[PDB]
Amino acid sequence: VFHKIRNEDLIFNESLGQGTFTKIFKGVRREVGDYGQLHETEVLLKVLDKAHRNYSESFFEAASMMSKLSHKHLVLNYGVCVCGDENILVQEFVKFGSLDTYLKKNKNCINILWKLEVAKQLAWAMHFLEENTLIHGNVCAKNILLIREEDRKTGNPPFIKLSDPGISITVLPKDILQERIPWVPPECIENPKNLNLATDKWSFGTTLWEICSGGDKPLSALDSQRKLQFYEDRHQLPAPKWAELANLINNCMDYEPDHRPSFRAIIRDLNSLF
Ligand SMILES: *S(O)(O)Oc1cccc(C(=O)n2nc(Nc3ccc(S(N)(=O)=O)cc3)nc2N)c1
Repeated sequence: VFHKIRNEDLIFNESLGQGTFTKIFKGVRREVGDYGQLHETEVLLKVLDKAHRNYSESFFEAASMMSKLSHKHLVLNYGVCVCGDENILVQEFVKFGSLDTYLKKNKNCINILWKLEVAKQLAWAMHFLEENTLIHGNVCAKNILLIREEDRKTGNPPFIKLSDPGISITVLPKDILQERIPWVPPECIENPKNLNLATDKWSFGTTLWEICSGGDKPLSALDSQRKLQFYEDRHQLPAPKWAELANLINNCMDYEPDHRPSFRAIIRDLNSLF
């Protein structure tokens, strides 16, 4: 199901961070490309923790489901490595990394048309998954990767890709799900079996908030318990200073899952502004 990649062809380099029960490294893979030519291609290496090996089922399924579909806005997986005592995903290395760190580093420089253009690309990706009834389950700005920046010469827009969702929130512990508030929908915080395509409409709304809030994290100042009570009080995220998308955020973040707008209608609202 996954292309098998040789240990000897994978050189692990610098730590780039970590996700849920994973460590992330920038890497180097030696490979025969097209025409027989040998390449040294940089790769991203996602290693499942040596202590949480029980989650390997979901870990690789999440990369597997995305990999079965091919789309310009979904990150490419090259495969796994036959290491034995390790579980390593070999994924495409995106030049500029996660969108949330990028938005911090350019707070006072991303204008509204940049945020709009990134929102349309993400909504296009989500609509694609929706047509295929594939649930992502972890839509956030950390899982958005910037392939290219705005070519202020050609006025060329930024291009983004959506990374894999990682271990499902259906098997992950509550504490993890409660720290993922307000990306994890209230219904999944009440019962993780509520994971549905509507979950991705809620998380897209929270991502749109992050894209409009210069790398700021929603409910960061709130501890797990207070975040849990934010949902019990049916509260809504504060409107971003750049409030050109606050209505779409509130419409996508509807406490009633079946009232959440389709990605087709979201794209139409995104195209109506400007
Ligand atoms: S999550 O899994 O914690 O989010 C996450 C963390 C690290 C890497 C990735 C990821 O999927 N990915 N990142 C890159 N490229 C990249 C480029 C530059 C940096 S930086 N700012 O630290 O210099 C980081 C990462 N490519 C991929 N596939 C997800």
